Amino acid sequence: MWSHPQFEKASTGREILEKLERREFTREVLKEALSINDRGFNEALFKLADEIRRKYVGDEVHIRAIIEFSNVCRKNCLYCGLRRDNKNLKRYRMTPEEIVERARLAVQFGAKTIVLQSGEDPYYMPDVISDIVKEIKKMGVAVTLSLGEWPREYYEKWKEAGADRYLLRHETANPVLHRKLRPDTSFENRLNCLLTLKELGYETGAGSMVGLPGQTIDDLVDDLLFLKEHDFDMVGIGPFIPHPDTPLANEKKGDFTLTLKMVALTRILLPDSNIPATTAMGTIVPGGREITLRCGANVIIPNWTPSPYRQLYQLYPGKISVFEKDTASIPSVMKMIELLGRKPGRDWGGRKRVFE
Ligand SMILES: Nc1ncnc2c1ncn2[C@@H]1O[C@H](CSCC[C@H](N)C(=O)O)[C@@H](O)[C@H]1O
Ligand code: SF4
Ligand SMILES: [Cl-]
Ligand SMILES: [Cl-]
Ligand SMILES: [Cl-]
Ligand SMILES: [Cl-]
Ligand SMILES: [Cl-]
Repeated sequence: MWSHPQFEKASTGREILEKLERREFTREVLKEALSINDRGFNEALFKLADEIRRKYVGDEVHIRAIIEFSNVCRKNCLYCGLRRDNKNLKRYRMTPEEIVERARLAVQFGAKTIVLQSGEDPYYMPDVISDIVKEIKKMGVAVTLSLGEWPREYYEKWKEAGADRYLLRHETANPVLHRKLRPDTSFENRLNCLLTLKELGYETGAGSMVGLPGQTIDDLVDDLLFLKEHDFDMVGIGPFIPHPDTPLANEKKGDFTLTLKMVALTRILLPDSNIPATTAMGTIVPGGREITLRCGANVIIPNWTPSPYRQLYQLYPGKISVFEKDTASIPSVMKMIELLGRKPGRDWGGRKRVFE
């Protein structure tokens, strides 16, 4: 028997970067990219993702204005402040007219996509949503829905009503952890919803939380490979942020740098995908969205939920500021985009196929 020394870390890190540049996405390559702690490696990774972003999605940062129109949810996800068992939250629902007129105001402020998001609130489903979608589509914009898991027939009605896109983060690709954290459902059902949405012709978004309790680097690699397998149009990634009124209150928060590396690797894997700089990133680090836009992201989602409801859509602590008026977000993100040397999207910003 003889010795088994490790290789030098800078040279190993350079080899990982070269494998990524050559698009050799083996599990060991992605695991080592996520495991390396050298911040020179990390900076090179971010620069590679930024390069790919520049080449395949360009300089536009697409602005999607989100209206979180109900915080009522029938599910009980262990991470989420809107879980039905959290009785320490005031619940609300917006009327259709409130929603449509708030959307119209976003459109007038220049938003080219309206995102409608809620808890899984049976009040609206399916027909109230359909009517809202039809009204917003008359305004000449894209409509994205983010309403959770519903039957195929609901997704079909919403597509016929004119919805363009659907966001359904897969959360975690580990089926064991998924059921533990989402006790109403399963990864299988989540995936089936995503497959149905794509079959119906939606642009679909998936994505995951980083730093969930029980989640390992190997699980993160599985997330990345899951995203790659499906070639998702959109990928939403953020850190897990513990909420005090949930069973995960005392768990570790997701790490910013690790989540940023997940964004960067997603851009490398999916060069022409639409990848937001999520509000969760801006929650855990001041300026976090701006940083993320330099590390492969190309979308931003200003909060357009109106007072007095916005403060009640408390997925995680720190999500909402009440210091400024509820119309400030769109001009604020436009100023951010200008300062980055970027520009807002010119059109609806649908995912294109320009890589390969
Ligand atoms: N504690 C937390 N930390 C970070 N993100 C969280 C979070 N709780 C919820 N989220 C994120 O918020 C997203 C939107 S929840 C609203 C839409 C729908 N009910 C759905 O579940 O898809 C979730 O996909 C999840 O990734
Ligand atoms: S993550 Fe979505 S489905 Fe789960 S409790 Fe929160 S709002 Fe409901
Ligand atoms: Cl020997
Ligand atoms: Cl969108
Ligand atoms: Cl998102
Ligand atoms: Cl988020
Ligand atoms: Cl915002």
